[PDB]
Amino acid sequence: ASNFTQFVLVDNGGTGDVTVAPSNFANGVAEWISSNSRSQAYKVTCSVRQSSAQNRKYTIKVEVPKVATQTVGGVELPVAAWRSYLNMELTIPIFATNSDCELIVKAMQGLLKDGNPIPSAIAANSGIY
Amino acid sequence: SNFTQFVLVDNGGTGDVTVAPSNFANGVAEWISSNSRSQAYKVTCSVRQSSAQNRKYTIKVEVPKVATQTVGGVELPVAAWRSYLNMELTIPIFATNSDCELIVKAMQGLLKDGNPIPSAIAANSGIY
Amino acid sequence: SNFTQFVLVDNGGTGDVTVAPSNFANGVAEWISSNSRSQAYKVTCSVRQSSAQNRKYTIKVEVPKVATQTVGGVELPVAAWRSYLNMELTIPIFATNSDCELIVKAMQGLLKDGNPIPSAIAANSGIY
Amino acid sequence: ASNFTQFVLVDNGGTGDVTVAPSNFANGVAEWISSNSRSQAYKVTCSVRQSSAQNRKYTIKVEVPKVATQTVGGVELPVAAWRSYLNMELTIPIFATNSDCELIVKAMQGLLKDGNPIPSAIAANSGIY
Amino acid sequence: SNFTQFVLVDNGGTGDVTVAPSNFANGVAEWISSNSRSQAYKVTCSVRQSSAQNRKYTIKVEVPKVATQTVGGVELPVAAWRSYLNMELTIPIFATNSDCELIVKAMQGLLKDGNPIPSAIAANSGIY
Amino acid sequence: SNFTQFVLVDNGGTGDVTVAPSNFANGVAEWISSNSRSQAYKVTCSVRQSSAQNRKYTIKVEVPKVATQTVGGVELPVAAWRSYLNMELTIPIFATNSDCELIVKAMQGLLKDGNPIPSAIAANSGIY
Repeated sequence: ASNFTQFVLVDNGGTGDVTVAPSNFANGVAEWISSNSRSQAYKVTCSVRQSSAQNRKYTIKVEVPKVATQTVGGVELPVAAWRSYLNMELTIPIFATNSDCELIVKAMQGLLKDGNPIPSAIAANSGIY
Repeated sequence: SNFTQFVLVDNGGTGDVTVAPSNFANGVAEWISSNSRSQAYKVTCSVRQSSAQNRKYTIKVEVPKVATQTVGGVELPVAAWRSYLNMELTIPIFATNSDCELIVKAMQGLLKDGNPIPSAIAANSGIY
Repeated sequence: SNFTQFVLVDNGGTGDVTVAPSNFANGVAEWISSNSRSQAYKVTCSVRQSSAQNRKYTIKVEVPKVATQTVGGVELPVAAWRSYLNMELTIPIFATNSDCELIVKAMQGLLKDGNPIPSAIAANSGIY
Repeated sequence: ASNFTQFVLVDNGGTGDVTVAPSNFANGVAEWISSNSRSQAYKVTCSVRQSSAQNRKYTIKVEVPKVATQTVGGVELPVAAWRSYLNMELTIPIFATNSDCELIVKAMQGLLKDGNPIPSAIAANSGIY
Repeated sequence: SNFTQFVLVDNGGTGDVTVAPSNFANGVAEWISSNSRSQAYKVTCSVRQSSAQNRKYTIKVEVPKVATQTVGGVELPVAAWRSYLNMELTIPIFATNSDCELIVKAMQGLLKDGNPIPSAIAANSGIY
Repeated sequence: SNFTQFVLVDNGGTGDVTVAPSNFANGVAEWISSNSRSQAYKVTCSVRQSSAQNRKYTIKVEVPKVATQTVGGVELPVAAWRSYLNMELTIPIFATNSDCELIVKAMQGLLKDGNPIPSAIAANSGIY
């Protein structure tokens, strides 16, 4: 019943889906990577800690690479042209029940739902106006 | 124009939480729900050129604690009743529109129901 | 594999308290119940080689105060609502499996119903 | 109606049971020992004190010896090859009623019940995974 | 999850040596066989980013010689001696899954029965 | 004689990588695959008396990535990068042939298909 399982990070409709699988749990940080070389792989990391006496903090990081082939010293190597970084920090009081956490999760899901302002602004290289 | 209201929490039509625009000072968009500022859902979004090669999106979400809450009452301490989400998205300036759509899809798939991270968050648990 | 859920408090089938796995960071197993983290039963267990000749088990149990409690509410101060058990078991490296079973039986018989220590704890009393 | 009585520490099913009996109450520490020499005897100690203004702390210690015969200077002596130590510290708020203490006791009993993860891990010289 | 129990020495069903996870402190996974710790097989594995382009694996295995020590009439389960294996594998970050599979295949074929190195080790001899 | 040709990478008849003896200078045996030396697999083995009671084996394997370099219009067969394996096995002089066979069996079972370490190496990942 472990939750350290693989999941589809980018859903392209069956074909072309990006899937990340568990790869590391050292130092209390769970890590997911895609089935590529580590210089061209998507990376997802999650960790939870007791920040204050009455607060718990989640730290989630996502790395989205742009794959490319670079010629270094006459030899072609698989590299990433650039990487997009997502940094998420969620602080939840210790008094929050399971229903409150479900509310937080639903709010996070609805924040980035297709058609909403913020995802549309991100996908259009524009701000909110 | 995209500064409109949207359903932040979807409950199947009944009980939906809708956040409407409430502030645009300094170019930062803000959405709040029909509640007091101590018990409301707040979403803020802004984008800026962080470095010479990167653009950074700053998204902040505030979620109230609903269980055993008093609507319109004074609930103290504040830190014991509010959940804070601070999301930062760094995109290099070379990314096209399709790359941004791919990043958006990755973010959506990260928090899709049934995936490890949302299940861990929703169960007051970590990764095991 | 032994990282599974188990009945922490047995009430004869009805009202049983079950703790399920919730964290495995740094190799430390953690169990919590279906409650908020301020009102839940928490069990953590870890084993390490403390010295050159001994292995040490560290077991920590947290029990909430149930009498006159508000389910899902903010109860302060924290120290007035939680009971903390910190158990440390030191086993020399020369102990076989049978020796470990004997130690487990000794620990079980120490807290068996009717024995002095559990009766003293359950009656808010000492040894008289 | 005193609770300073003897009890079976290790229940081997009638035959071979290890029984500890009261032996000392000096300096506020109740002590149980088995009917052996003090170099080969099981020892159980319990004490309660008012740690803070609103907290009470129980201190329970159990010693499990491994009996052996050692030849020192040509003479055989009853000693213990090694000793296993259990240290328990239980902090209970002063606002906890008898029902809350019964809940704590039941949780402690169910933590070490046969078949549960922690006792199985201890009895198998392994951790939790 | 790969932090599970596995057979270290395969003796054909009966007499197999099995190691179970025991500790994951400081990012170093550890496997220990059952029974007395003094006469137990130990396997440790850890992976780190050595350089900007390389990832290094560190694997250690200890094989004990089971014996009984008698000093002054006291019998203790100990190990007469231990054999220590230290493996260090460096893999560049440009290696794909196929490259890692090929490296694993090479490592397996290095110690396959009938090959020079395992035959030399099993015969208490070198290369001749 | 064990200083013979053997298959390093078994690809099922076709595509097998074979290494042949090339040098035995200073007590270090060396195996090199055919064709260009720049894109050749290298295996070296040497055994020495490290201490008064221990014998140490030193085994090194290099796996190249075959590539073609073009500088100024001149094409040369080179290796884009190489993976280096360093193994050091210490065996006490008290070990018999059975003990050495058991050590070899342990080494083979460490890298057997399906086991944690080879699966991690072949998947470009660590222990999770």
